[PDB]
Amino acid sequence: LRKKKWDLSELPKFEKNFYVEHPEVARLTPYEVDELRRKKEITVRGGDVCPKPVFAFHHANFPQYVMDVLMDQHFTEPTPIQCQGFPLALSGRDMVGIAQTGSGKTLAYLLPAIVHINHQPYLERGDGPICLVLAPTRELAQQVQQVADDYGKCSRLKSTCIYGGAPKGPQIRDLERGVEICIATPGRLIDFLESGKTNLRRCTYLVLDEADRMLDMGFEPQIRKIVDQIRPDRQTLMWSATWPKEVRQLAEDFLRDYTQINVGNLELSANHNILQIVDVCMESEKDHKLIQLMEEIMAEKENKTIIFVETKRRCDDLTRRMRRDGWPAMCIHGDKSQPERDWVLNEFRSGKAPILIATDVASRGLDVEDVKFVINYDYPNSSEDYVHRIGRTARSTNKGTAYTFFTPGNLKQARELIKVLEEANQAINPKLMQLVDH
RNA sequence: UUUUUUU
Ligand SMILES: Nc1ncnc2c1ncn2[C@@H]1O[C@H](COP(=O)(O)OP(=O)(O)O)[C@@H](O)[C@H]1O
Ligand code: BEF
Ligand SMILES: [Mg+2]
Ligand SMILES: [Mg+2]
Ligand SMILES: [Mg+2]
Ligand SMILES: [Mg+2]
Ligand SMILES: [Mg+2]
Ligand SMILES: [Mg+2]
Repeated sequence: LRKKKWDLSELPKFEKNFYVEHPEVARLTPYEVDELRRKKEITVRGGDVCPKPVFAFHHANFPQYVMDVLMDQHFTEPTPIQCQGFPLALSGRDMVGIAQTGSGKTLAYLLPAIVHINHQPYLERGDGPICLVLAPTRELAQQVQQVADDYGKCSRLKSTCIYGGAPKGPQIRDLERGVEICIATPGRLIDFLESGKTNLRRCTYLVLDEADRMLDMGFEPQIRKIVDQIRPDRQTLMWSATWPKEVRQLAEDFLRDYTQINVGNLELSANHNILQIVDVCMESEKDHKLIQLMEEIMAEKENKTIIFVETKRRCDDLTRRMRRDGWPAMCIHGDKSQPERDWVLNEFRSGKAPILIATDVASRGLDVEDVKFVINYDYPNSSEDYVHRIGRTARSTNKGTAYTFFTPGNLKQARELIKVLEEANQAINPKLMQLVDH
């Protein structure tokens, strides 16, 4: 029932180009700019329009309450993706930002969202959000909403999370009383738009987080329905650690004259702070191998572990076998009630439960303090998924370890895996090589 | 049963 709106732009009006270089940035010579990017491994796709990178938080002219939250976090320097992404976002250009897992992409798009909103007329009664952020999972949308909440406690900005499995009442109430920032999964937002609980008439700033996942074949049509409701002169910002060829052309259906920035290797790459370990075994030894791994992991104080499996059924079965065998393990997947999913992820965040067993519902975006191990019990569907899964550890500056159970049935992915491992200068299991050569 | 994504 949702039809592509054709906006008549001749009526409304809104503010776009408000970024002004800080004096420490204005005085940067081209040499100094190239050295900044080179040192931070920032690449601006050749021929694109792009401001200079900043190298300090005060360069972005965030409001003071934002800075106070940054100082409460004791964040001392913006990450590479923030150094180049803050100014580009704040300048108003459509963009694609590609940077390794745990590199701070969330703030890279949330804080310019706040400045953006601050240069707009205030919301009136009945107005929809100015900034819309779209994410592939309910937990990820809730996490991003809590970030936006920490940086808006001392301002007039309100945000809300719009996602399924949760009661509609409080979400509808948030929407009708008015929020500047809306974080959403696609289904529940489509539902609310069709029934008129919210609308996208004031939406001028649109973020696709985990953008390559949102453009895959199951999400693309939902993304298209939502984005057909947004004025075509909106600013569009796509973010991910992975940007495979197959999505690139498609992304341009939702972008105008955009700029792409990459941090790190232009090819597919994991975060280099993860120790990557690959075990070649048969399917049938996976159970035994896991137990031995866990017995090692659980002999140390810092033991927080995510275990990834391919299906909801194996998620349940492995979890039950671990807990009957007796381990302190809990699971999260798409057939759990949303109350159970929230309870399990909160227990895992807070250190009450050291072992999470998950499907790919937990593979993207989740930022959980002190995850020290990631275990691919089942190899994932793609190299990209591999990179995101193991990026659940070694966030920000921390280190972490990834163990992968690789079987002859995974053989057609071995090559691509080897390429990720070599790109991260890892010691390659000779058994993996020898499996490929035969 | 890939996995997610409004009852
Ligand atoms: N400038 C910074 N300095 C230190 N830590 C930061 C900075 N920006 C963000 N972080 C922290 O890094 C962690 C991962 O950031 P996040 O946006 O989730 O990464 P990504 O989206 O790039 O995977 C978060 O806990 C976040 O608070
Ligand atoms: F890329 Be981060 F892990 F969302
Ligand atoms: Mg400081
Ligand atoms: Mg954050
Ligand atoms: Mg401002
Ligand atoms: Mg086998
Ligand atoms: Mg993220
Ligand atoms: Mg759905």
